[PDB]
Amino acid sequence: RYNQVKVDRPDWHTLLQKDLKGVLSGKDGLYILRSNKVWTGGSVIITDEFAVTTFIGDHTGNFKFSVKVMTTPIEMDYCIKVIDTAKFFCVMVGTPTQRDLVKPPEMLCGCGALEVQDNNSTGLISPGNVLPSKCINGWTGVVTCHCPYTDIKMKFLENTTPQKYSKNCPGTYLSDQNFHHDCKYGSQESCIDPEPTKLPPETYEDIQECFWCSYYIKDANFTPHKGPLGWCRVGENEPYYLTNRKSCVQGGVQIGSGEVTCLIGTTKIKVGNFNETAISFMPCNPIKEASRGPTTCTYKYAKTLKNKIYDEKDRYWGQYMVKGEYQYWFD
Amino acid sequence: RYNQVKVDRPDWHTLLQKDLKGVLSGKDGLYILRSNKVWTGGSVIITDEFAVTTFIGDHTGNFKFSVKVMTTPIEMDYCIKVIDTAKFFCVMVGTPTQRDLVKPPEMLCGCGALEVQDNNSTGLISPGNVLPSKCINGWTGVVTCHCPYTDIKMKFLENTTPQKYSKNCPGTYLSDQNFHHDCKYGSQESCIDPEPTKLPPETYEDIQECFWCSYYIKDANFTPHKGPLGWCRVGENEPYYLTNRKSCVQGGVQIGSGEVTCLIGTTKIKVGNFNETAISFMPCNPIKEASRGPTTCTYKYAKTLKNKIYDEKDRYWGQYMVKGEYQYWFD
Ligand SMILES: *[C@@H]1O[C@H](CO)[C@@H](O[C@@H]2O[C@H](CO)[C@@H](O[C@@H]3O[C@H](CO[C@H]4O[C@H](CO)[C@@H](O)[C@H](O)[C@@H]4O)[C@@H](O)[C@H](O)[C@@H]3O)[C@H](O)[C@H]2NC(C)=O)[C@H](O)[C@H]1NC(C)=O
Ligand SMILES: *[C@@H]1O[C@H](CO)[C@@H](O[C@@H]2O[C@H](CO)[C@@H](O[C@@H]3O[C@H](CO[C@H]4O[C@H](CO)[C@@H](O)[C@H](O)[C@@H]4O)[C@@H](O)[C@H](O)[C@@H]3O)[C@H](O)[C@H]2NC(C)=O)[C@H](O)[C@H]1NC(C)=O
Ligand SMILES: *[C@@H]1O[C@H](CO)[C@@H](O[C@@H]2O[C@H](CO)[C@@H](O)[C@H](O)[C@H]2NC(C)=O)[C@H](O)[C@H]1NC(C)=O
Ligand SMILES: *[C@@H]1O[C@H](CO)[C@@H](O[C@@H]2O[C@H](CO)[C@@H](O)[C@H](O)[C@H]2NC(C)=O)[C@H](O)[C@H]1NC(C)=O
Repeated sequence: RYNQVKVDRPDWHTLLQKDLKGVLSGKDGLYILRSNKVWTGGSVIITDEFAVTTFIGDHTGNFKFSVKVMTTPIEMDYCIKVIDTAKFFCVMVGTPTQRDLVKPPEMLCGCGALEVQDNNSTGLISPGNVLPSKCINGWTGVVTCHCPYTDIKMKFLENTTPQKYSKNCPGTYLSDQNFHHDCKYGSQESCIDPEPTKLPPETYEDIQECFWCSYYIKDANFTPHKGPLGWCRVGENEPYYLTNRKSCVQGGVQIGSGEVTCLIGTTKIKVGNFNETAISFMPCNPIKEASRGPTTCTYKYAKTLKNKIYDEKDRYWGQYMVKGEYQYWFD
Repeated sequence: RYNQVKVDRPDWHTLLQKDLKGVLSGKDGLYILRSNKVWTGGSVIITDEFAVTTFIGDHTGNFKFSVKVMTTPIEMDYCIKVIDTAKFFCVMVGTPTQRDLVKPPEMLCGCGALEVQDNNSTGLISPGNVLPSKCINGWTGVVTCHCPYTDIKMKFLENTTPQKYSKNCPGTYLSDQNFHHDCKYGSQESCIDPEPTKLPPETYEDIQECFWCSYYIKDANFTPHKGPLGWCRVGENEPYYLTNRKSCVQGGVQIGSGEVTCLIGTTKIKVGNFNETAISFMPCNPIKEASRGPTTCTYKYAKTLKNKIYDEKDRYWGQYMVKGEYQYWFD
């Protein structure tokens, strides 16, 4: 139990008049620490690099405590010895040199700062006082504590084999839109080198909904474009996967936040002039407008951007019928 | 007078019973010719290489004649001598060695054929028996007669200096359309190397009527083409001069004998499809057609050839409005 000396608990009275210092009894033995006691009323606070213990003794000579932990110890319990008498009790339990753990427990090191030895140059464990409970999918090496004033080196976590996967800790990352990414040395809590997960080939017919250019495609119909594109969700209530990388600027036209409402399949979209003098084809299908009032000339028309022409040529004239900011198609 | 022996005329009776032969008395003297007489009734025909004389003597011993000329003689008269008596009369006068003459008189050479010596390789005087009265603008050299049986060489025409121009004989040629051409060694009768006469520069505004592609331009308006073109007449009742050489095939379109009537300025023309799949612009202005019956859509239209488009773009659509074999322009 990482203890060596028999534990004797003084009374509340002996605790007060006597001097107390924090100690570290292991297999090697007791290590003295520079402790300063504080007692005015019914409160006794011993402050140490390792921890801060508050002694509240209002009982019939009995004493109780609580501990604020500055640094977790390894393979040695943090006890309190009475100076000049054998009364030695043990307050803090301590923890082993935990090794080979994915999602390690948060181990504090206050006395000084941690030194990391990342094999494979993982650059995963951030430096400083604390070792967070960051999920560690793949990592190898040793993390050690240190303190300049007293050279105490404590091994918190050594990984020999890389345990890549944990049940509650994938090697994947999910964005806020459930966008599936793959982490080379990271998890959901902290992910190194995320690379989107590509959708499996030949399962495009299976996919239901896609997302692209700030617009959520409904039912994956995009008649003016090659199926599929963007981030696509297979089934429902599942994450999205990367399919086809297409720019949101087909020439000098931008999808979203635009002057001109049109259609990419069923989904209603807005389109705006990126380049004023860019001559390219509209990236969406047009909206029809019935102008047959009071047969006569019946045409259908759609609003269009400057120098931008929808793909449909007028049948009657075999030519792109445009005048002003409108395109027409006669019956 | 190219004669040497005193002229004595026999009676009609002496002429008949006696033998007669043709002679050539010059400065050198008399040359005998192989003559054969013919006498049945009142007709005496002496046949010679030089000439054929018919003697008709029904008078009181008087005799008269006429002469068919086979070969003109030079510097010696052709007389008839009576064989065995001194009676020698002279029938044909003869002609000198004419030289330096533009439009020389027609000189016959029957006995043989002419040999030409064209200096400057004119190739103007055609070979053979006759020397026509071809107008000779520029020529130098000698033309001589010859006869194989009897070697008589007679100089008909020697040119020393080239007399290029005669009052009734220009060095120009006029076509049936009064198309002015210029002859290097020819006249209107016979023209060598004709080269059209170009119209003087800067007198294009002055010219009235032009001719091009089987169509006579009236008043030299050709609005779809650069003024002027073809053969143009300055003033009136004057010849035409060569201005601008333009093909009658602007792409795959032919002026004249065509399906489609149109206009090159004021003149009405016909146009036909040279190349079925040639894509070029019409070479004429279109004809308008009022289709405003029972406001409404009013358009004007002109018939056009396959893949041929008139220059006028429709104003309303800024595009070449074509459907079938018709082009339209809306008001
Ligand atoms: C949309 O894209 C356009 C094309 O990229 C942007 O403007 C054009 O940009 C190109 C190159 O980026 C320029 O090309 C240069 O042209 C000059 C000659 O320019 C001048 O002369 C021409 C002919 O008269 C005239 O059209 C121009 O307006 C200039 O007056 C060359 O010397 C260079 O080497 C190079 O080839 C274009 O000139 C430029 N202008 C035009 C009208 O295309 C445009 O700015 C973009 N729009 C936005 C909002 O960014
Ligand atoms: C009017 O002019 C036209 C163009 O001069 C005449 O027909 C065309 O003539 C050109 C050359 O004289 C040919 O060019 C050759 O093309 C072949 C390839 O030909 C084949 O493949 C193409 C593409 O599919 C297809 O369009 C053709 O019809 C052929 O099936 C090359 O291998 C040669 O090296 C050369 O480049 C054209 O192919 C030919 N045809 C067409 C449709 O343009 C036409 O005949 C003229 N009209 C009259 C009445 O004379
Ligand atoms: C990190 O890199 C090493 C290679 O540099 C990977 O494999 C190790 O290779 C060395 C040299 O042969 C062996 O001694 C180690 O035992 C190997 N590690 C094993 C087998 O786990 C190693 O797999 C890499 N780690 C990660 C997480 O990618
Ligand atoms: C024909 O060609 C000659 C040149 O080969 C032209 O000029 C003659 O030149 C020779 C050589 O100097 C002179 O001896 C002649 O007297 C020149 N002829 C003249 C002066 O008439 C000649 O002009 C040409 N003729 C034509 C009709 O073009």
